[PDB]
Amino acid sequence: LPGDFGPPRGEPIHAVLTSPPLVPPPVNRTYPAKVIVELEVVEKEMQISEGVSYTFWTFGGTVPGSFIRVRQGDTVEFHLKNHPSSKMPHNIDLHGVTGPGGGAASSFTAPGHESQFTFKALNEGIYVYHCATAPVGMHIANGMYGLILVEPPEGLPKVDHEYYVMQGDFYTAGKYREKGLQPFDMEKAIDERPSYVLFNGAEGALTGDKALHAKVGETVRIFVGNGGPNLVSSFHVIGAIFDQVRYEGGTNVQKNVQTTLIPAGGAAVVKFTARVPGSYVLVDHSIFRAFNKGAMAILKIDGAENKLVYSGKELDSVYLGDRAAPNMSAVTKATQASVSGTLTVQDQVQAGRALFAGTCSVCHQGNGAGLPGVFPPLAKSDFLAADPKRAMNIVLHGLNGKIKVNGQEYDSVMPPMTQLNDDEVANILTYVLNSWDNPGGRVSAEDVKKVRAQ
Amino acid sequence: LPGDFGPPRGEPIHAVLTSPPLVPPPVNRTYPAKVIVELEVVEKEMQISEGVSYTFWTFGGTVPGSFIRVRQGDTVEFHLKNHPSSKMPHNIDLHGVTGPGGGAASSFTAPGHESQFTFKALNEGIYVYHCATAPVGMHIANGMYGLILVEPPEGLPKVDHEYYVMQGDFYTAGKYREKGLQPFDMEKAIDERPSYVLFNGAEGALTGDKALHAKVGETVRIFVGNGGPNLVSSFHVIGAIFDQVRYEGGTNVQKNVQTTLIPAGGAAVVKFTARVPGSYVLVDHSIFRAFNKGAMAILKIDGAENKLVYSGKELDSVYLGDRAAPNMSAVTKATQASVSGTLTVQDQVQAGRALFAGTCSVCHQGNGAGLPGVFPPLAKSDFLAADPKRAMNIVLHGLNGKIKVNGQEYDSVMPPMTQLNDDEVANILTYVLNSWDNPGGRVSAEDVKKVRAQ
Amino acid sequence: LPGDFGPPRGEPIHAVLTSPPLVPPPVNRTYPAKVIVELEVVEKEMQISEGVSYTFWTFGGTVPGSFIRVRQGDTVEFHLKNHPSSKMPHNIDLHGVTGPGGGAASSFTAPGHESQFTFKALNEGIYVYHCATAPVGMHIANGMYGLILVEPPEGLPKVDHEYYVMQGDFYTAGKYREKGLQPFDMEKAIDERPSYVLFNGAEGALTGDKALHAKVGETVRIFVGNGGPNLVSSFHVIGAIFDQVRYEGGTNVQKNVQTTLIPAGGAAVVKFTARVPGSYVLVDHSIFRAFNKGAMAILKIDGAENKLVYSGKELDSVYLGDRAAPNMSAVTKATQASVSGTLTVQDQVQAGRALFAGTCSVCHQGNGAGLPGVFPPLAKSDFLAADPKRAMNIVLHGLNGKIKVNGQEYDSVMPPMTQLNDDEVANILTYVLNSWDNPGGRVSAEDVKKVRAQ
Ligand code: HEC
Ligand code: HEC
Ligand code: HEC
Ligand SMILES: [Cu+2]
Ligand SMILES: [Cu+2]
Ligand SMILES: [Cu+2]
Ligand SMILES: [Cu+2]
Ligand SMILES: [Cu+2]
Ligand SMILES: [Cu+2]
Repeated sequence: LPGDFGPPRGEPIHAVLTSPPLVPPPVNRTYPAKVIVELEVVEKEMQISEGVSYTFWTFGGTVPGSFIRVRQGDTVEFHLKNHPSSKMPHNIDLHGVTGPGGGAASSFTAPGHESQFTFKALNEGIYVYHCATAPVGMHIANGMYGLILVEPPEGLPKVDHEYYVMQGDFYTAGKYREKGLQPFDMEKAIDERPSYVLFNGAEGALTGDKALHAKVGETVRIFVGNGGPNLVSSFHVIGAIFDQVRYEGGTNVQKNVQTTLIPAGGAAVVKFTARVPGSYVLVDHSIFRAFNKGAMAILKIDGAENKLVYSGKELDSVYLGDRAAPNMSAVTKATQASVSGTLTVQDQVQAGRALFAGTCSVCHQGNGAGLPGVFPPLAKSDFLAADPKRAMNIVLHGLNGKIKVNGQEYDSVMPPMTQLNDDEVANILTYVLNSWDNPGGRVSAEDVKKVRAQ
Repeated sequence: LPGDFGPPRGEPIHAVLTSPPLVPPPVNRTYPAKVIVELEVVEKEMQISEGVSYTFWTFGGTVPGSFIRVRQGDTVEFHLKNHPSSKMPHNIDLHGVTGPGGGAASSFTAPGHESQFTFKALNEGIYVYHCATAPVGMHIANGMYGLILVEPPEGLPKVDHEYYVMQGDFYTAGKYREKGLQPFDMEKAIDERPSYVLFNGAEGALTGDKALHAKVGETVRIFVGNGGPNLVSSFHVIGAIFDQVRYEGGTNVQKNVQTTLIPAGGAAVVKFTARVPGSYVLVDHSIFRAFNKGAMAILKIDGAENKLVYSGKELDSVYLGDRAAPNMSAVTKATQASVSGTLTVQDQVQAGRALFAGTCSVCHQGNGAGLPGVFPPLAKSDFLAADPKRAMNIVLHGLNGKIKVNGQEYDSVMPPMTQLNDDEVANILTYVLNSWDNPGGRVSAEDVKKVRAQ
Repeated sequence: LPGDFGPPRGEPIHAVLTSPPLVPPPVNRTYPAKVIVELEVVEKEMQISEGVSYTFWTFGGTVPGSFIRVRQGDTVEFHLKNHPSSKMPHNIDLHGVTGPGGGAASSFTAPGHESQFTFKALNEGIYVYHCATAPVGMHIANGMYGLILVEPPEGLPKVDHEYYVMQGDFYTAGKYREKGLQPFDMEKAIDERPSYVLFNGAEGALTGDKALHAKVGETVRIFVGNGGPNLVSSFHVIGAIFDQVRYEGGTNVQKNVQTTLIPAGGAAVVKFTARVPGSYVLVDHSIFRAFNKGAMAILKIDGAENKLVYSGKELDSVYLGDRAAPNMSAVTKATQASVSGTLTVQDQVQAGRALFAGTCSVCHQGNGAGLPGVFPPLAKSDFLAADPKRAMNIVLHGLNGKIKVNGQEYDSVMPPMTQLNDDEVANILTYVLNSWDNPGGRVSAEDVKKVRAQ
């Protein structure tokens, strides 16, 4: 058999697991060991997007689940616990395990119970693990996946940083960015029609103030999973290249590629060398996932510009949209205040400010000035002030034809923005009305609901 | 040109073709030959799932079609016959053929006719063949695909077993597991929204008593096709690894991977070494295909356990669901009896027993005992007996909130199971009512139809 | 850094860009240069299919955009202009650029404006470029993508021909082949449900009289892009093999494969050696794209047959359908005449002739003779003449059961053809009625609309 390094030696090792996007330290060991892994399933509500809650089923309290790191040749004694608060039974299938179900039939664990099984890690590589409890797709869709690294005996080459990034497709009853506690939607799941496609379990999980970091000159290794359940990632780094891409424990290593296909249930190790500063975007380049469903993550590089290599600027909201900013916490706060019945004008303003970035600013500018004769102003806009209901219709349904704004004719096309939810339209317009010497007041979600229905 | 081994020598060889999942013997030949291939198209109803018929269009009476095995450098005289019973014309495009359409324009064959053409096999590799008759997608969707192996001159390395597995996506007017003769659905096909995703033309074609077999220590080569028409397979082996994966006749060979992407119309040769006993599941790891649409196949390994490698158990219905059992023939029988107007209580009981496995047993247990205070019992259930109509609503629409069953409170969540068809709900509940000291009687498909409509 | 060939030398070079499917000449240079690239965005209506207009957003007036060819180590001074007629702002992200957004944040260009930025081409390879302006998916869906080649310092090996082919998925409000100016459909785009899947921006862009050409014995290199936005191509050549496939600037080169997966946003260089004459079809082998949505392109090889390699015939309409013929200009003309209110019987006849090929001829024959007792005749058909409205119903809804046509019984199945648009049914039936001694007259689109509604 592969991994024939003899019986376990030394002392038993209690594995230290990490939460995304961090990775345990290299094992730094020259002998096979008995490694005890303890992982606890927790079912819990978390925010999948601002003001959007979802009941996740997790390994270790996170999506993806805790990262496990062992050495090829190790004997792993795997303990799965199911927290007493759980409603469902759970189990585990670790890719890389040699044995039926990857552990599944010996890890069935009812709420409040524990199971264990032992396996030898014969297979070096990066591997997905996931729940294997019928209906398996529901469990995976609810977040039950993570990565296990089985190191080669000599260890991986040293790098400056190691990170943990895992894609998933998610299925809510409601549409993208519809607020509230969103149930799992089996119909969308069977159809492979996700409402969100995310890295690390949430919109913005790895953007803004949650970005990954490194410095010019440093090397970064990313362990990249695709939990699925259903999608295949056209995994890509914007503005950079991967030095190496290696799938699972494969012998083949691809070098110097920017775009690489990760199967559902697959995993890869990628390596990046930081060359010039700025934000490097990890995406699924099936582009509507990246830019319409949440599938964007950032590696932000600090250091000196090199004008011989790249003369240009850091990213902003034209490309990154509303994820250029550190966070969109104002949206969470406004949503909470709506639930509580305490939504103020300022709550709406600050939420709308966050959402305006990209969504409106690309054309109207971050200061609402537009560009005279090309994009009309929202700042001190006579046309806006004249008819706030018309403005709700414009956002929902677009606008074309000749108009006059602040004394100048425009004859262009504003696309419809019907995918915005009622609260989003309301908040954005309340922001605009309360900025730039506009007349104030507010637009409510109910106001927008009525226009959308007419 | 490649394959430049000179003119055909020896005697003409009449190729012996095999039906899935078997493969012809290695050619075991050191000279190029003239090989005569005879393949007959047959249109016929077969069961795509238990009690679900479909009009397949086949090469050689099977889906996938008969396997063809030749040597690089051979001259192949290909004869296509179209059975007199056919309604459609058919033809063939063999990947690996050097010439327009892979043979298509010289193989147009009306019902009751024969065509022939000759090609040299310049290209070693495993290759899909398929029908090439407008509308091509309809013909492929109806089952018209198979594999041709063109061996390298020296032959492939010897292995203990060779098998033939081919994925396809299928488009029925009815939903998954809706009984009856199901028409092809062009709308679903254009949308790439299959109702079934299968290996070898049927649910359960390679599970249970139809599993592939080998023994601990043996090597298994699988010729894996993806007929499509539309899907790309995240092809994966649960609980094992592929020693090698080689696509078509490519020079590159990947080694030691578990998950590998097979294009629509693609084919690969994979190699597996049996290490420990049990069931190894071939899936499309776009998971709802594998676990909700039929895309699972089994390689069952017999031999001694090795507790140093894997301490755990063989798979059961928690992972494999209703495909853990040898077969689900009771469902076929009950469906037939419904058609005939002779459906008995026992017919329903036995069908429901088959369907209960996984679908209900994961939580309620195979003996209906549940787990006290966590999953309520179906065995001798006062709550079930009290209101059989309520039980139909529970299966369709789920249940949550505090309930009392057999003297104990439960406060959990049973997900809706609305994807079950009326007959399935009826049969499952009739099974439950006639087991475990429950009160007997029956639930009909019409009963369930009425609840579903209310 | 890679590409460390020193400062730019010689004279600044103004890059000569080419329109698809042509490629600039090899750079044929041994020193790094400063290369000035000028690319202008143009928004314009073009025909996506005959009689189907679409507002494309283009780099250089074409879909895909102009091809850019530079050498690894070059300093590229990139100038993006946005034509004054544009309504939207645009920018660019070039894969292969080392820097945030691949250029995006330094190329924001309002209508009537110009931007520039400079980058060093560190990375050899073939790379997609595309617009990076929110909503990015809308911009890409409207055609804003192309290829840039960064040659290795020594140049690529010489070949006889180089071509430029780029796949895209498109989202119209109307169905496939519905005539008129078709808006972009955001809902279909988010759902990844394209109405068209095309090479080079239009149905038939690379078929018939627009095919790519080479001769027996010649080598052809194709730079193959996948602009997406969303689909992954099962990219395949019918009746041939790729000598080599190399993705982006990857070190790995696959040899001797026929089917290869191109990620959304990916690109590859493929090499083909012409062996025998005829038409070789480039497809996305997710087959309904190729045969139902437009994803077919042709490389036509001229030269001597070699019966030792392939005895058979060139492709015709059985496989290629209505794209076997040089063009379908009659459809464009009939559509225009409908708009103008001048549609004649002959306009309809000639359009219907074009559409009949494949769609009807596969069974009824190009001369309408059918095959006695198997496919009934359309030529001098008593059954057709007897009831033209019945014939509209047959096309839309199919026909089965015993019928008598010209004295002979048929008992077969004609599938429904409901995906045909009203004008298409009308034109096809008007063609049939005005051919083969049929009674003449005409069927209108309004006639068909009424039957479809009943
Ligand atoms: C560029 C693609 C745009 C984006 C994104 C948004 N708007 Fe827009 N808007 C745009 C144009 C070209 C026009 C004029 C259309 C015409 O017929 O010529 C408009 C117009 C408006 C208006 C009315 C005029 C005014 O007061 O300036 C409003 C109120 C407006 N737009 C609001 C708005 C908001 C809130 C947006 C984000 C949700 C938004 N626009 C996006 C172009 C573009
Ligand atoms: C775990 C995910 C479950 C599966 C799968 C099925 N059932 Fe279930 N069921 C489950 C729970 C947690 C509960 C109680 C819900 C609550 O409010 O606390 C139930 C309840 C029932 C009942 C009613 C109570 C009883 O008689 O025990 C019935 C009749 C029932 N379940 C039937 C049933 C059948 C037939 C299933 C397969 C089709 C099935 N259940 C699946 C949990 C789970
Ligand atoms: C093979 C798959 C077919 C294609 C493609 C088309 N038709 Fe057809 N057609 C076919 C059959 C087998 C039959 C007879 C059905 C039966 O019940 O036995 C028919 C019949 C017709 C008819 C009526 C009979 C006649 O006049 O010959 C018409 C008018 C007809 N078909 C027209 C038609 C046209 C216009 C098509 C392209 C749009 C077309 N058919 C395609 C088989 C097939
Ligand atoms: Cu689980
Ligand atoms: Cu798995
Ligand atoms: Cu056929
Ligand atoms: Cu094919
Ligand atoms: Cu643009
Ligand atoms: Cu890109």
